[PDB]
Amino acid sequence: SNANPPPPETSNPNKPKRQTNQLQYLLRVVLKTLWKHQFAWPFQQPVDAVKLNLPDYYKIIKTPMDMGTIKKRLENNYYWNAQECIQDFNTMFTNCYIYNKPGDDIVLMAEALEKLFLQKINELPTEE
Ligand SMILES: Cc1sc2c(c1Cc1ccccc1)COCc1nnc(C)n1-2
Repeated sequence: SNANPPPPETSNPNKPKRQTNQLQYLLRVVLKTLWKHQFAWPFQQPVDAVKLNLPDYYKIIKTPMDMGTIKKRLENNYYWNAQECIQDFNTMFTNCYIYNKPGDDIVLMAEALEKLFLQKINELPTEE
């Protein structure tokens, strides 16, 4: 839809790429575990503001992010470091908290994914 923005970048041949043990941990452990969570489905693809009748969404959220985009960035090696990927997850959670009312169902769902995310990120291995 023309009323939805293009998705966040997932392919850019000019951007340097690098595989790190931390990035492998983010795909194998963090993304894998969050993706199967009962509350993951609203976060598995960009917010479709047209379909969901949220016409102001992209007037408020200027740095959209979702796990579908993160999954593509991890599987198609878009990142140089783990911090870029962790920032994407944090952007996804923050966008949800900014747009929605505290205590809304979608906020409780993002909070459950973030609690699981924090448990996994505290165990982030050191580089090798
Ligand atoms: C499919 C989506 S994606 C989404 C929402 C829905 C519908 C919905 C409603 C209640 C419970 C679960 C899902 C609803 O809140 C707006 C919003 N802000 N960030 C996100 C992600 N969303």
